[PDB]
Amino acid sequence: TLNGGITDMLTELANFEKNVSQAIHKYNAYRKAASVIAKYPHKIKSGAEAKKLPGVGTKIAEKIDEFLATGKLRKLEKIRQDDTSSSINFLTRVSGIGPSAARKFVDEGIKTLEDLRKNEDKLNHHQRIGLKYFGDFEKRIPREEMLQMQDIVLNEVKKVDSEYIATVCGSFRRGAESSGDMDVLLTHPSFTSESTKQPKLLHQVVEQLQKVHFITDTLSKGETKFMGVCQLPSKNDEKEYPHRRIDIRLIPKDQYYCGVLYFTGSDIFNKNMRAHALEKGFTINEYTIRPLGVTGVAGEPLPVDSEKDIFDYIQWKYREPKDRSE
DNA sequence: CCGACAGGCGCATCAG
DNA sequence: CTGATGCGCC
DNA sequence: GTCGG
Ligand SMILES: Cc1cn([C@H]2C[C@H](O)[C@@H](COP(=O)(O)OP(=O)(O)OP(=O)(O)O)O2)c(=O)[nH]c1=O
Ligand SMILES: [Ca+2]
Ligand SMILES: [Ca+2]
Ligand SMILES: [Ca+2]
Ligand SMILES: [Ca+2]
Ligand SMILES: [Ca+2]
Repeated sequence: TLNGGITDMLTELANFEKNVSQAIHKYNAYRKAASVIAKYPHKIKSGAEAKKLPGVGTKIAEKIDEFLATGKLRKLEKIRQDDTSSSINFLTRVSGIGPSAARKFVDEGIKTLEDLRKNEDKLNHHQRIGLKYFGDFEKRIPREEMLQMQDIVLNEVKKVDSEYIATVCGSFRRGAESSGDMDVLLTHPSFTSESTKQPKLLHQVVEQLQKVHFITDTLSKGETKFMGVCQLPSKNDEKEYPHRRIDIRLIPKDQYYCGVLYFTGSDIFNKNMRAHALEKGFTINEYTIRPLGVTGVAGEPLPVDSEKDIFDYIQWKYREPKDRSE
């Protein structure tokens, strides 16, 4: 809210660049400026003042002056009138339609939800499901429901095997009062970086959640990652709960801390933290943190005993999950 | 002034 | 069929 | 679009 007009404008420009221009680095640079501006605890009074922040440059600062003097941005006002742009942006809101497929559909005359519904034969499976649940998936999930979903998944996981650990991550672990979707990190002692002693580890969890009707559809599913759809049970004479997006990630149990750091996010925080690690001569993924030698070649995995360890290597003070938001 | 911009899973498709 | 590439997603 | 070497 504090600089909400500025950060909205930048986010809309970041969406344009991603969805229409297909310029991912301009997308990320707009999101970086938005983010830095959103954490800045003063009402921004001029572009030159925003320019002082990291990630705000000449061009964003010029935009901020226009937005502050007039309350709008001519560049955006054009984009909002351009039918093609608006159509491509709209279509990418369906889960599974990205910038490329949206452009392709729009060239073929497919411009509306109505158009999508009467051409589902042209959609892959993921897209079919994102169309079927189009409105449900743009709804947020109150924490109260996240808590009941957590209770279902943890209990069903335990029925399959008491040694599974399932932790709910993303915005939920960051303490948010609502979440866009559910993210579940899964470990079992039989799957470590050194061996897989049991097959089907994730499949069995998925099967059990389909059996009790919690999971209702599958978008994609391999050996370590499941992306699908789930729904809380509703009681007599009640409206059904919306269908929700669910992601489950099986991580080797000895790499839990790298895994949970990745899966807690936010996405921007991970980009920032991983970019900072490179500046310090490390690389971080969801499995490990490793030094970067002269070559640019990644060395051997550093011992990691906690989340804070990872922060220590790159000389950052610990941030608790709830301070990793925005 | 200009490389580099986080890192990787699953899926669809293309060349051979 | 394998292996490489890019899309869409987290 | 931005920035540090
Ligand atoms: C989208 C995205 C997510 N992630 C990681 C960090 C996120 O917290 C988690 C992704 O799940 P998301 O559910 O996309 O993110 P979220 O839980 O933070 O936000 P929301 O409340 O809207 O659901 O995975 C990345 O590392 N990079 C990315 O680009
Ligand atoms: Ca700056
Ligand atoms: Ca989409
Ligand atoms: Ca989420
Ligand atoms: Ca998710
Ligand atoms: Ca139903």
